[PDB]
Amino acid sequence: DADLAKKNNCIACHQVETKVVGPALKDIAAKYADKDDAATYLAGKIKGGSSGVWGQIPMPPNVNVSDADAKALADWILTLK
Ligand code: HEC
Repeated sequence: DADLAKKNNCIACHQVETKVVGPALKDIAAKYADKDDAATYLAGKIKGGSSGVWGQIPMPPNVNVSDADAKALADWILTLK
């Protein structure tokens, strides 16, 4: 899989097992979006950006993509296992 997050930017710094700027996807998803529907929870951090939640560089305010194309991603993020 992997295509929308790459077509936009999510993957630009979020791989599946490895990471470049921030944390990888297999983790960001298994880190907080691995319990309940955190997808709706952490949805506040994705756009809220991060500063000292991980340790990497501070990510800018990027939610997912645009209107719906953005949500279509949050789905593939909860199914990266
Ligand atoms: C490089 C320019 C990035 C792109 C493109 C995207 N993200 Fe990112 N993200 C990046 C970094 C360096 C970090 C770590 C910040 C830190 O605290 O050290 C992150 C982190 C996240 C997180 C974690 C939020 C948290 O739990 O505090 C999420 C949920 C996240 N990023 C989501 C996300 C999405 C959905 C992106 C595509 C729209 C995306 N990121 C792109 C760097 C980069």
